[PDB]
Amino acid sequence: AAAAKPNNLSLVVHGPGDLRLENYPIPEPGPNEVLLRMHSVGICGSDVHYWEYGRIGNFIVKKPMVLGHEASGTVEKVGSSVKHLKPGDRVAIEPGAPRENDEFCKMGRYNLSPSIFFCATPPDDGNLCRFYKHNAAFCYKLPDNVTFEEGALIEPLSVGIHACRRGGVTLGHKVLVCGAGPIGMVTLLVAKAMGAAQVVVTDLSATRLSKAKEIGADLVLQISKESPQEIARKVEGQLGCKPEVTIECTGAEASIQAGIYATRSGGTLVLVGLGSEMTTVPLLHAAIREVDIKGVFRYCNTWPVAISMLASKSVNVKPLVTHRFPLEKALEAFETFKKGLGLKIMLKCDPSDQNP
Amino acid sequence: AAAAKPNNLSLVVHGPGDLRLENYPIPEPGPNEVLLRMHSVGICGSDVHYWEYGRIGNFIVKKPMVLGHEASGTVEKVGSSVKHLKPGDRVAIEPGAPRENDEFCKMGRYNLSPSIFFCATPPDDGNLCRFYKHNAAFCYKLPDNVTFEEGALIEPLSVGIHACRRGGVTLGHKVLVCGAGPIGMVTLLVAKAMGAAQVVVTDLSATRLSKAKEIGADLVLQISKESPQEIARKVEGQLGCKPEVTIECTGAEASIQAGIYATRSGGTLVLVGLGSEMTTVPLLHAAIREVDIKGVFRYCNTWPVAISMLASKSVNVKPLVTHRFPLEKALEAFETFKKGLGLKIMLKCDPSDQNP
Amino acid sequence: AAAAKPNNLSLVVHGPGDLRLENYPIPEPGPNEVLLRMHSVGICGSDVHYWEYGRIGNFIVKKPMVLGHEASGTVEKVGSSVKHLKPGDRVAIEPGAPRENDEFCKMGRYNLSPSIFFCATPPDDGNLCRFYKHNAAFCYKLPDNVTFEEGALIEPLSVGIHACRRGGVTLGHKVLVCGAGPIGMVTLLVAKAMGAAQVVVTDLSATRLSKAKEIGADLVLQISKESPQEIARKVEGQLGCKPEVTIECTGAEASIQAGIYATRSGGTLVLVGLGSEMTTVPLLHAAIREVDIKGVFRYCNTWPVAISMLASKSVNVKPLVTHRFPLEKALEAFETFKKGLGLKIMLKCDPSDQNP
Amino acid sequence: AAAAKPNNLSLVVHGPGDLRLENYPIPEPGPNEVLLRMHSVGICGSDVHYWEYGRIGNFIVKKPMVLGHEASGTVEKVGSSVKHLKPGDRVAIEPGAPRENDEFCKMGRYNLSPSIFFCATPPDDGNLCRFYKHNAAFCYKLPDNVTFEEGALIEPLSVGIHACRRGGVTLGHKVLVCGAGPIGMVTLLVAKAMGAAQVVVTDLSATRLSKAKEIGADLVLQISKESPQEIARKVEGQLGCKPEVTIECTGAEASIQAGIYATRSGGTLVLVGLGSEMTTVPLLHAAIREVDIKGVFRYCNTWPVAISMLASKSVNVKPLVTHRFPLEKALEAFETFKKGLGLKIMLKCDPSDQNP
Ligand SMILES: [Zn+2]
Ligand SMILES: [Zn+2]
Ligand SMILES: [Zn+2]
Ligand SMILES: [Zn+2]
Repeated sequence: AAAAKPNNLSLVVHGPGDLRLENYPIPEPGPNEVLLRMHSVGICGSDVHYWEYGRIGNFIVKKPMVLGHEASGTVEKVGSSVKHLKPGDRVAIEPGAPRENDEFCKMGRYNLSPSIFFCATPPDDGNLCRFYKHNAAFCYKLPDNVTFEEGALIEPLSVGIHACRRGGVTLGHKVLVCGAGPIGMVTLLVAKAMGAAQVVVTDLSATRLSKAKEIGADLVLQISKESPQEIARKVEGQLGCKPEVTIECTGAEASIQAGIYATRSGGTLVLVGLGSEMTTVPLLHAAIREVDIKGVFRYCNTWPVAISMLASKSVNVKPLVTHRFPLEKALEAFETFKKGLGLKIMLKCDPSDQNP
Repeated sequence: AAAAKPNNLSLVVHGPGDLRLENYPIPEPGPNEVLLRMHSVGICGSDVHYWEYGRIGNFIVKKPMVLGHEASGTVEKVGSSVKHLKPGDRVAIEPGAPRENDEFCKMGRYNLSPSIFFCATPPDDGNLCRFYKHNAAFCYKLPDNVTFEEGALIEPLSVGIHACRRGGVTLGHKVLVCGAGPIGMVTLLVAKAMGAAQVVVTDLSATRLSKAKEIGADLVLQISKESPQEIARKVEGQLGCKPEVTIECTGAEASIQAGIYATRSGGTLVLVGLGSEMTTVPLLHAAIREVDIKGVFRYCNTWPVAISMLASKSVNVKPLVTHRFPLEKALEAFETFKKGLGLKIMLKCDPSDQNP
Repeated sequence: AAAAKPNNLSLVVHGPGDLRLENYPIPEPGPNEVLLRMHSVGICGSDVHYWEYGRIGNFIVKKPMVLGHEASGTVEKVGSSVKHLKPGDRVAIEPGAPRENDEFCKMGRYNLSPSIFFCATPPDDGNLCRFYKHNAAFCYKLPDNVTFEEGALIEPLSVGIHACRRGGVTLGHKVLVCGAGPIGMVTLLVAKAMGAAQVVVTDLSATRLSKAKEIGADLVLQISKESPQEIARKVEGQLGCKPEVTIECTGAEASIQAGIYATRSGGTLVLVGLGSEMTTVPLLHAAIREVDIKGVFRYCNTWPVAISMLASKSVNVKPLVTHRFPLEKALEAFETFKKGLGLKIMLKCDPSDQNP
Repeated sequence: AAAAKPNNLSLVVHGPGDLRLENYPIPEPGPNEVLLRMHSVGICGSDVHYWEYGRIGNFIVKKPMVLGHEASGTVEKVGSSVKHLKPGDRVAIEPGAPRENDEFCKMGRYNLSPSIFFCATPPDDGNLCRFYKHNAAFCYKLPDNVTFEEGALIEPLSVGIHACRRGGVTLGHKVLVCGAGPIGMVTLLVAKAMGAAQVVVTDLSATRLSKAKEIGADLVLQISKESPQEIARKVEGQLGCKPEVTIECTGAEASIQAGIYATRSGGTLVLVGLGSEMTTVPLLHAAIREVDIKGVFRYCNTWPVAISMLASKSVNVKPLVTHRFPLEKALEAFETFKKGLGLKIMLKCDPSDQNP
């Protein structure tokens, strides 16, 4: 008989609480695509949320969907039109690839393209599996001194890069980060790398703040039941001034309100967290002091920069990885994520190499 | 006996509903100030509001305050250090003058300076009187082909200039302006002067919209009881697309919500109207499509630009003046403003010249 | 016998002074391309230059090349993947279409993409012919109230739009335009549309300046043998101040030098003309007054905006068309261009419709 | 007899090669000025050049001028209107203080103000003396953990901050710095602090490059007689790509040419060095790839940011000081500067404290 064919075991969400490991066909790359032997894939709240509620806002799972969107792997095969990538190349994968060159792509903000393909956001299948095909322009070669897990960490790191950019974070800035979860952490890492003089991070958990301290947070503030004004007051009390930029990573109404009150006049409040459809905020306060309120939707043009920072050892994201499981233990990985302990959980999809 | 001294009759608000015409001492200009013989002064909701409620937000009249802040006049005397102005110069007066060169002034956003002096905003006396002294750097010479009233209109025009600038209005844009009151009208004139392809104005009053058409509105939409989503749909229906910029001039929650829904992704929603301390809005919607929410606080660096536009006949604000009264008929002018009929009302403070 | 097949008569440059009208095969559109029945094509110095010297700098004609790059036409057929365009649509054609989604395209500056395809720039064939295929994303639908010739004029107009953008031209600006040739003219049109208060245009020809006056130039200055300093002096003498932006459209060294001397501190000097490989300029002068020197290479993201301006009658480019010949009289059209009289010469490729 | 009066020994340049130490009257601070007891003052090519040639470009010493402009000191007395400073405050002095609030100051670019006062640039006296008065808004309080010498180093550091800002240096960038002199070194430190992934420094001296390595240069390239094109090739060869930003610090024509050839398309070439009045450069090359050429004139809005960076230990400029002499040994200090050996030389003006 013929030799055994390769498999494409995949982690699939069928509905709320219905997670399964099942085999999928092996993708065939189009002329401008590459087939990747998946290596490392980190998971975040969006994967867990789809698993728990089968949806996130209007993005709802209407049919079985493969999870995973923060990954790296090895090029297995390339399409006829691919020139910059060859079999064997280690690459980082940017999950958002435009389907059409609309005005948003031409102006340089492809992340806003309405018909964009995005891994693990229904109805687009993610990459928590063995073999995955992706647009070649959105697969970036990893330098030899950058690990697969670092390559996978580029996705969450890019959320922080995009956020700091939109906020205008720069040399000597005093930056406030609301939330010490993984989003706030990468945001902290980026702010410092961009030259922020002081970064103050707030959170409900003293443990998370302790970890924030470990990776660079200049100041931490544990929040309990203080009002938004009191929070802003305490923040300013610690800095000796008002932060020029605030990056809200919790999505909670009270925190958003605190950011408006805390941010220096002419500064920027970036909203990265996702909360309710409606939020009650002191717009009048913001307008009078020209505190801009800018939202963030994923990212654009961050991979090459993230790779340069990692290759030059300008940032250290490794401490963010707290657990790693082989793809086959995906369910245990998700149950672990739910326990709220840790920061970034990594899934190892390549049986031939389970290392970082 | 000696010759009669000049007088300095002033319109003063002593408290809610307490408006009086009384004589004030004649100001003496310091080294970097000039004394102006007031000529034309337009009034707006702010003056009228301080009269009715004795306050606007946290800005409250604690002692009698002279009203007026949109003016022009003639230089009567100059301080020992003034060199760009001499007696007889016709000038436009920018009401906001910084008291100290703090970081806001140095960075170029002096309007945000915390200790800024501003005419007719408690506790700073306005210029609805005969003689007024002001910082010479904030008094701009008017070209011969620009009238005193045009000079006075620079103040309200600058609100529109600052708003369109913050919104990023530029060549070819489709702009939505919520509110056809005087603020919306100047915003309309400025947007067109900046190259906007089409400006659509909304309002509750059919009469105000008709006037909007008269000065350049490409499209108008009268609003009754439609929902924010409906408003957004109607606007897009008329433009054939979503406007890149929305300038909200009413301050109403419903209108602000319509702006978020209507604005094109990656676009900007400018908040010029002043409403409630709190506003319930769909921030999530705005964040997902990166629709920025920028507030505005008066203006900075608009006088020279305004003068060049008027001097070159690039914009015409004359149609905005619907009534003019001599200073002595100030009460009648304020009663007229309440009638809600009309656009801009001008007060003439110089008895020797009541002309435009 | 079968019915007669359509022809694809094309204007081809074989070498210096070797211009021919010959039949080409009829292009077949790929999945993301459209086939256009060419209608109107304007010609400029680059077409004439390739004809005269068979090259422009390093861009050299190594094999017969079809000329033409400023055009519009009617969609004849669409590729399998085209959704936004159907047979019969009248469209404007943007000649520069990227071959790969490199970092320049992702950042929003696709014009800088190294491997970009560009009509009539060797070795890419242009569109002065009957049928031409082009990337569908770069073919824009023309509104009914916009003529084919206006659609073709979008290309040269876009040179002006891009130039004013890079220069930062905005409301109330005083702008200097060196050169009253067709480039300077569209630049003049754009500057005014963006809100420039005064535009001063210089040139060696009094006739060209007279035409500039006809289309909006606020001030004109005929240049003879004056030195760069004297030019700057005269320019400032006319404006009463220094222009915040200078757009050099001749490429001549002396003019570039005058622009540096004339431009206001902190302003911008945009280089649109093409001269020698080397230029001697007073960089020290520019640096001390922070006068930025920015080059321009064609354009990016201008078509939709140009179309909006034309459809709303915000700009009038029609006066630029001074002559029109059918494709078959292409040689006469080129000999006419060489006579230096006129501004824009239009070629009509569709025998069924030779109107504007 | 009465008590001995304090002295105000000053280092004065009377003409080419004529340097003297002589006593000056003690300044009396005006209402918005402060009198400083000078502590640390670093010197640079400008002071040394005024000494050797009695001029720099059009800036010429027409009467004896006190040298020095990179300093810090202690507040000895404050004007009747000063409120943010009191006797005893340790402060950093920003040498450039505007004499009038013109359009340049209002727009936020006060360094361009035509009538600005600037220490040690004829005809304005510098601060290499015992007592010096300055505008209070331009004297910044130093935190306790920042030394006087660090305060004095803010001046040269700000040249680098302004240069990197104008160049747009940001996260992940590959930056080329031409020249390893003190300007190139601070530029290097700032570029890294701003998040540049790799900074490559070029220079004629192998010794200066070794020092560059010591403070953070990722790569160094010694230049001998290669051509500009060759230099550009070598730089790219080492980076593996073209740098997005080039900061030219020598002022040499050949070097400026290399910068144009080396800089990535759409990138920026910042000219910090001062060379000849005229420079022959390949503008065409720069325009075709939209490589912007921006000059710089000192700085604006950098002191507060510099202080925050030093106070947070985000940058370390201490390694720049290679020698320190008391004011009285100024001649020896200037002779040492000519030796070309060393980086930054500090003069100690306060006899009661000669420490860093
Ligand atoms: Zn994620
Ligand atoms: Zn008003
Ligand atoms: Zn052309
Ligand atoms: Zn210096």
